[PDB]
Amino acid sequence: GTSKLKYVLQDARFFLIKSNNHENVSLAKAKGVWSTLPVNEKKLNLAFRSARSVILIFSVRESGKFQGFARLSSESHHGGSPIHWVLPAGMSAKMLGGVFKIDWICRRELPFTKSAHLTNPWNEHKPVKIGRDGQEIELECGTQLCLLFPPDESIDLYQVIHKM
Ligand SMILES: C[C@H]1CO[C@H](c2ccccc2Cl)CN1
Repeated sequence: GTSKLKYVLQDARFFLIKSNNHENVSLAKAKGVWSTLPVNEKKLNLAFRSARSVILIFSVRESGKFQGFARLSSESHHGGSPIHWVLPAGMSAKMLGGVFKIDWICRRELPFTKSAHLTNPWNEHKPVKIGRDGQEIELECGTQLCLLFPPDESIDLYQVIHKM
């Protein structure tokens, strides 16, 4: 069913996360973590304190799809187990902010062709697939986008609900 999913998404905030490569999304799906550059780190920490649920919707650049979505379970923190992210050639792990813990809500893909009817008022009413990494997605658009994903029957949202 979709009822527990709708409960988790009620009054949530939503952010578009754009990844350079599938390997980092796979790492995030396996380890339940994400890390971003400091400008987006500050935005996500502010959002985590502001709303009952903060949802990250992931898309790998050039894939034509979203790869799933997850809920922040923590603000960012430093000093944990290091994460072997794939970095751009000139970059170092020291440029990153902290690590956010995340709980996956759906690890299934959604092609952009299925979201063409959804536009984001916070990005000039452009199709929701369009946006820089960290772009906030307005509540109604974000809720409908998450509801378009195929159900992920491997995930039990009972555990997600207890952290709220
Ligand atoms: C999952 C993380 C992995 O590191 C990326 C990065 C690190 C340092 C400089 C530039 C970038 Cl894009 C961002 N996404």
